[PDB]
Amino acid sequence: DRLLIKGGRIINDDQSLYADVYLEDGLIKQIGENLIVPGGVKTIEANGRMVIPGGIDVNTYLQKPSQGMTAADDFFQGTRAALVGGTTMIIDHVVPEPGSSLLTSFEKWHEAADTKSCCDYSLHVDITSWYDGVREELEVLVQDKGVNSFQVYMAYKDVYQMSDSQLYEAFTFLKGLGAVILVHAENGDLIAQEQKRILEMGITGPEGHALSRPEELEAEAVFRAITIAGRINCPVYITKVMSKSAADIIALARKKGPLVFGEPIAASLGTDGTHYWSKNWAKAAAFVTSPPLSPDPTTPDYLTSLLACGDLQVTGSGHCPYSTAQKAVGKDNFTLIPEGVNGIEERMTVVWDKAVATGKMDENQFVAVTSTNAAKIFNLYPRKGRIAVGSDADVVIWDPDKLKTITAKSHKSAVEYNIFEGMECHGSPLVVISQGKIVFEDGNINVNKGMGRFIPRKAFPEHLYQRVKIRNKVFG
Amino acid sequence: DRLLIKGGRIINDDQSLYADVYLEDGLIKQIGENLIVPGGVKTIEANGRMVIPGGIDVNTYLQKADDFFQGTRAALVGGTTMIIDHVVPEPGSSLLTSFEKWHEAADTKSCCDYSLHVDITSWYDGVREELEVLVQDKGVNSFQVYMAYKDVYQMSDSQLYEAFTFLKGLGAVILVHAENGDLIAQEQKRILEMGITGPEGHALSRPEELEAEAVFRAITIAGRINCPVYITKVMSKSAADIIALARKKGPLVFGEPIAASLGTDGTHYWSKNWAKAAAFVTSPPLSPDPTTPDYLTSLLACGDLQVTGSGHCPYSTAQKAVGKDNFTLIPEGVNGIEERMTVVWDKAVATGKMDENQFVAVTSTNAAKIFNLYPRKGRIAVGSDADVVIWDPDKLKTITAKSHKSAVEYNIFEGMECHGSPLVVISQGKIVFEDGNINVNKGMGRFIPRKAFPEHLYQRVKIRNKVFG
Amino acid sequence: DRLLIKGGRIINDDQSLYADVYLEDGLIKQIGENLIVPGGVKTIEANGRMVIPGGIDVNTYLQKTAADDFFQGTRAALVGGTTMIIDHVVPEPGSSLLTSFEKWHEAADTKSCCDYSLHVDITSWYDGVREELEVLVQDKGVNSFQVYMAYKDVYQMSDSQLYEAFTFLKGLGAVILVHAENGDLIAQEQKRILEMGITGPEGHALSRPEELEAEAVFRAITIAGRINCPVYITKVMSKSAADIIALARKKGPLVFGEPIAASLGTDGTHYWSKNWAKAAAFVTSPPLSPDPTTPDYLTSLLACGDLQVTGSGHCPYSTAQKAVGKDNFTLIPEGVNGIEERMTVVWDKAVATGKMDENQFVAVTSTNAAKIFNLYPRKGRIAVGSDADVVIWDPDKLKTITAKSHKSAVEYNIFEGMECHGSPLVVISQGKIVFEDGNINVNKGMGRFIPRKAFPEHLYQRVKIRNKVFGLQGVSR
Amino acid sequence: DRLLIKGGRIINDDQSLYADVYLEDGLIKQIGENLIVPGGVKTIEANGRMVIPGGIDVNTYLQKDDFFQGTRAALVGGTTMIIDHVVPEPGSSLLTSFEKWHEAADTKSCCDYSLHVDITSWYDGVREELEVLVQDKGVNSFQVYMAYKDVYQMSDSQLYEAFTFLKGLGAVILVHAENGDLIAQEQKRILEMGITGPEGHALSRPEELEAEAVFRAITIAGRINCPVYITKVMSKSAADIIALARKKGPLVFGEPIAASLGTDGTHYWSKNWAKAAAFVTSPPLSPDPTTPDYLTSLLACGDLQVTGSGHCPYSTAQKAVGKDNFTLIPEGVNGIEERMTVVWDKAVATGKMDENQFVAVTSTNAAKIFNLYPRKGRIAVGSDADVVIWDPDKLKTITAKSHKSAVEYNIFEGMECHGSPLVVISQGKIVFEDGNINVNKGMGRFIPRKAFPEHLYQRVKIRNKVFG
Repeated sequence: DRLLIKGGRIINDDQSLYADVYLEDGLIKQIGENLIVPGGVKTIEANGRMVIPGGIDVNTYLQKPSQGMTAADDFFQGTRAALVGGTTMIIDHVVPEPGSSLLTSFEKWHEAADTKSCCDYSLHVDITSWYDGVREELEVLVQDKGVNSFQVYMAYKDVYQMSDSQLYEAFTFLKGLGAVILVHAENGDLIAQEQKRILEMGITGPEGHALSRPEELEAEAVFRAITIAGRINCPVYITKVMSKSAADIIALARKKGPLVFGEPIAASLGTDGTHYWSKNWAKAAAFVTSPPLSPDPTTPDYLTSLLACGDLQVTGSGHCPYSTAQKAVGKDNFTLIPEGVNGIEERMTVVWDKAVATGKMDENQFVAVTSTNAAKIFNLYPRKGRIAVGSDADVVIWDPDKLKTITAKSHKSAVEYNIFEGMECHGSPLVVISQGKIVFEDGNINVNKGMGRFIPRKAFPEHLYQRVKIRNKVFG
Repeated sequence: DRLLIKGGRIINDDQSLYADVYLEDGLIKQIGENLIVPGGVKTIEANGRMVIPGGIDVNTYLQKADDFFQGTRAALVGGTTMIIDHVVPEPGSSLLTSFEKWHEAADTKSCCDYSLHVDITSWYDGVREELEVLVQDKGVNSFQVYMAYKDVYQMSDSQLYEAFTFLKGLGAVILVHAENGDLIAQEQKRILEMGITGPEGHALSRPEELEAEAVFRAITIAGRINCPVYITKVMSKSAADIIALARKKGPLVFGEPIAASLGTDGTHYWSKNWAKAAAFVTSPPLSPDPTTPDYLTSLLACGDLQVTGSGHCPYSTAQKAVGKDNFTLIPEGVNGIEERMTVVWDKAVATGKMDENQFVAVTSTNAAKIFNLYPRKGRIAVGSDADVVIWDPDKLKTITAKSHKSAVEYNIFEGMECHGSPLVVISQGKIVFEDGNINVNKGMGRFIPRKAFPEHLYQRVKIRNKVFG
Repeated sequence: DRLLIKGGRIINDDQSLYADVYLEDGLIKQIGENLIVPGGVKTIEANGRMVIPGGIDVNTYLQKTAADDFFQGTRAALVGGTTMIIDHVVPEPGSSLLTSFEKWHEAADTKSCCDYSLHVDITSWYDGVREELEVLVQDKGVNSFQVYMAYKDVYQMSDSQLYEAFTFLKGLGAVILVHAENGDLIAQEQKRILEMGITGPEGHALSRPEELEAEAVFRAITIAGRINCPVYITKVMSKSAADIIALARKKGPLVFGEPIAASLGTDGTHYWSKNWAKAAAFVTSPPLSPDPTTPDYLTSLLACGDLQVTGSGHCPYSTAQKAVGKDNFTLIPEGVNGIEERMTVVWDKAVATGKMDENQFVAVTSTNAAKIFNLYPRKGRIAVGSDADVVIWDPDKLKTITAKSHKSAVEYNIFEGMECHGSPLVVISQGKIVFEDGNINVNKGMGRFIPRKAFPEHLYQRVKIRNKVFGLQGVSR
Repeated sequence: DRLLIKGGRIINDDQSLYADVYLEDGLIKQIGENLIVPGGVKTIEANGRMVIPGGIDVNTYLQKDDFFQGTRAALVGGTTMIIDHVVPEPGSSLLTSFEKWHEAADTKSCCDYSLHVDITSWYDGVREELEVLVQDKGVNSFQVYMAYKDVYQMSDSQLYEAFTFLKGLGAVILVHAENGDLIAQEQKRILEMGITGPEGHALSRPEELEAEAVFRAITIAGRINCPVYITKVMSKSAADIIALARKKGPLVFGEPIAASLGTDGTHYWSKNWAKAAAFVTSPPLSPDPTTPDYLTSLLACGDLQVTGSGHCPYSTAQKAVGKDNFTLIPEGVNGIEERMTVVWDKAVATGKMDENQFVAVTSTNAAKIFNLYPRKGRIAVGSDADVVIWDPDKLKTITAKSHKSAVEYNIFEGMECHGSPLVVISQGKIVFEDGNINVNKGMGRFIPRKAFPEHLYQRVKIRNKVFG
């Protein structure tokens, strides 16, 4: 079908233009002032509002397993939520059983997504163990399946955690495949010791989750991951930046040389972790994810500052909330609570409120950190995250003045609590368009189950590897 | 006129693609892999070489031995297809008269497109009205103020606050020459009384501390008023760090290292050869710390410094010999208009610090976004001006005073072996450099007018005005 | 007289030991466990409590008709654990320093309860100021002078005047003190804030942002590093200005910072109070930071050593004296309280939290100050031959600061309601018990002026070497 | 026996005072101007020269040249006490390696000494031996390792276990901070580039791997709330890590050694293999020649606190074992004799710090940290008679021909130092008097140290109450 957006302000990461936009066959066909349109073309009046590239959520965990349970938002309900929020593409993390085949787990995830997802999607593969025969499955995943990003774990002792030797092995190998190396960075050995100590103190409430994983343990694992990456000369991507001190580590490392990228998630940019000390156990357990929200209320603004000057580059969600019934498995033991929070619907609205409405960054920067930087990093740039002739027709009409108060009483998630409850945000989407067709307009949702396509990603993204290739020949 | 570039790797600041570039009528007309062009169309084979937008030198002092023709000629040889030259009036005289004088001399001599900075050497009565004329009528959106040169060009803190507020009202880019003029004065007296008269005394009267100080004062003023500030000629680690730290906090500060400070250091002031030492004399001075050119490049790579310039101001040995007995009398300027893109490439891309995309960003694209010239300049895209360089990353160039396109006897990058230089240069749809042959037209360059309120700078300012109040 | 403290834990900046202290004729005579002494001596049982040197407040403005005179202040200082203060002499711009110093000296010698020394504030760099500075140093015994970068066309010196003053004071071997705020920029913000329609005390904080302090501080350091002299930054009030100092200390320049009890204990959210009289009580220069995270941050820097001394900047004014600027914030008199609360606030923020130990507490309340200003080991040390200015400190004695209980006539206390975990029990000054079990036994005019010698070693030993080191020269060519 | 120093300017960490010092029975008995003394006393005129406390070298590896020639060299150098590292096999007992170290030193040492015990493996049964060492044997300092994979290296969990136990014992926890797991991989990477020379040592242990391990060591200690001590700070990048932590809270102490303060690692690239091998120590000397300057500044402002030497003497023949593989070259440099002289030259003569700070970083701070103050590191009545008369003008140029070591190469070769010891008194005996050496083998005493040094543990005690 065919569609035309008249009289808008097109925002890209590089510039802004007043021009009309014409979409046909799931692509942007023309951009200009006086356009030539063929057959049955529907017209949408933009009225001077911003025309931006639909968001790319780099970090989603829609079918994440934790404590024997699956996240409450599946691929259908998850991506339904994303679209309402202005997110037109996600990259979901595939989470294999430690020891199980990556291929088998990839097909399971692909099957579930292709039948339920409302929007285009890519997949990360989380390498949960460095087992014998893992290297051949990785090669197939890069060259045949179309996956260019793999996540390794420094936390979760004796479950997901890799040693310093194993990390070195895996960074080198993935570097050879030209993959983006994602890292969940928290010291798992110290966490294990601290959880043990806190429980034995009598502290069973969700606060103990935040006390057993203070920001220092994140700062350390982040620095350790950057050190390894700089030895090997490969790009390293830090997922779920939750702390001012981990962000400072990333910042300092970018001055020194190492190719490091940082990804705060909506949670860390929106709220803080003081809610762990809530008298309401249910509410407090809804905030539980790893790494935890910082109990320092000054973190959200500090992270947004770093996102503004370029030290943090992409935003995500880390969306994997559980239902109150699900979480209450850990009523007498915080380590038994399912880790995950919401963010997928709120991500662009939240980034906007903290970064643009406050004046820290402009609308051009907002586009980079919600979609464009993500596409450059993961090798999707011309296709996704740009309003250009030839690119996919994933567009959002954004109203910088439209008010929205985030509540669990109106959110498109299955869970009872929302970590941004009562946050009054100054800037919301009006119209969201996915794959050429309108999915959200005037508060009405028209999404199709299974309509999203899997987007394959080529190895060796130039944004990351162009500097790697040069540093290889300088080294020797 | 009609031109086609086959088999080149097109390099913008955002992505790189293998495609042909098709030029006609002063603009890029088409980009694609299999371009169907008329028979007989003049074709250039790039053969895997890089196709980058021609550089934009943001800091040039050509007008104040080498004329404006020779300057843009050397620019073009080095890959710079646009300059922004600084208008320098005597303090008290009309800005309009000095602008018109510059504009005339350039329009008849410039080989490449150009814009103009106007330096506000004095905040005299009646300067506000002239500034409105320069912005709305004359197409100038950038102005430099000085904090150095006591009793000559220097503006007090009260004056600077007034100037920044008024210039914020116009939507102008405020450039700053940041050194403490009052303290430099005291340091000049002390060094002269010590018997030091040679050019080494110019570096000791202007230590990096005094630079870092004025830079910080400049940012402080800008942060209070809520206006962007642009720091010209970043020469020192300490000043650079001030800028890198202020970016993180809030204020809208931009740094411009010049080729000189990226390529060489200031140990050459201590040479036994007076004529060699004197050639390095500029303000602010090259840091005597040899670790400076790497550090600066590192900040360019991460994003703390944004644009590169040259600070080009050619003086002959005879013209420099004026200060043979007093370093404060030595004319201030170095070379670099030609070497700029070659030096930046060698220090930042050849070493591995950054890639070819960020190279384009620091040599053209960022300057365009800042001074309101994008996407007209600094991008290879349909509709943009045909200012295109066929860059060869492996082509050897040795910088010398024998082969360079200037009448000055000494080069500050003398002996520097670079790996990556221009092969073919295209300005306004026409080939001006090819196979070592220069083919430039005297007076061919057009003046480019720049609107006020560059979106890159002022969109944040606009939002901040609503928030802070 | 003659006094013996037994069973106490003597705490100096360098170590802590269990011993008894024996005082005689205002000096410490013996320290040991089995002291052989006369058997008719007055004796105080400490019971394992801390015996620390009496504090030194390096920043007071008591002589500015006031609600509290020099006597009420020094009485309050003693009760709070402070046994010596260094007051600023504030002359008229253009007038004589010698004349104003004698006026301050006269009033102080007849009112002071405790020992005292005097800072001389150079309000103007007038023709013939150099001759009087030599006199104050060589004849009167003043080694510290404050210059102002703030207050345009009143106290402010230009960059050129500062360089001139710094070089001349270096030659004298004086401690250069600096009130660092950009005067010119404050003026511009003052005009703008008032035109906005803001007349309240909140406008004081808005016209003097923390970035304007930071700037002047960096400038002051930049000048001091070039001349090679020690610079002392009074009233460090902001995170940004404390960082400038921390950084400069690593680069070379001999810079010292002085946070006051105010900036370590409370913030400036109270400027935005509905109650005008309360908000006006907080008004001082530089202002308290609206950033509530500031007092902790500064205490951290005190504890790692980037800040060295604590003062109070005490300048007492009644609610009726403040009300001069009820319709204009710039006319409000600048001054807060803290001469009585200083050591209690510093302890509660620094030692009760675990940031520093009792030993560093001694360093930051007396010893460092003494070293800097050339009063060591006369003051700031419990050692044989040192002055008998002793305090018996109980690390667990609760004290709630209120306007009802404070030793002052002022209606408002900036530390109002703050609960503290460490107080003074016994305070001894010149060998006489001046505070015991709540009882205040002071003597008006008892306090001696202390002359301070030029060229204190703690600052100028490094200067004397760097002068000889000053390498790199013009080439012969 | 009995001794009197007149006309001298006593320099302590806190003040300087012109006064005379009287020594008797190995202690300092009187300090004053006109002292009443017995008749049979030797009088030394100081002539306005500096009278400072003898140095404390906190980092020596003499038994890993013997104990006698080292403490001789130390004495000559100004250092009147060293703290030597007891290094066991990961197949030997701490109790036995201790007594083997103790018996060797007590019969050879010229100056007073204390012992560190290096915990090379966290084995089952170690906790009992440690309780013996603290309570019965007089050791309050222990060093754990994060480098040397599968030999000395402890896992993070073992560090956690170890830091906790040691904190309960009231000890000083020393860390050798380099990442062993990454070093091993970088060794291979450099060997397969065909670099076998000593320069391969510097390249296989870049500073990033030290800074990482330091930061991880600090991070652990902050969770446990114990004081942590970083030995052999060799890099700006590690030194910054330490600097930044100090202002954030954690109780961290850093010990640059004379080598990293006085020279750099450009000498690994020397054409003469024997010389470059002589510079091989771990962590390596930084190839960055800005390092020694940077490190001395950090010593000046207070971010580094004590100076050691890491003195580990190997002859050229013993170094030759790794002529074809840098990984087999024994790690050790010299510095026990030079430590004070070098520190004076780089810190005091440059004007970064004054003589008072000089005493701090050469003795006093050490004494505070390891619980030897005010017995050591202070000229005061009752304190030990370990005095040095220091001449700030006396030239000492450093050469392998002149030094008191059987090694062929000196890492401070040809450094011209202004400022050196004139007289050196140890235990109230003159052992060095302007070139004239008179030491006695075995005269040095073992000095036991108590647990819970207040300099470190006063703040821990408080932080134990506040956190929970």
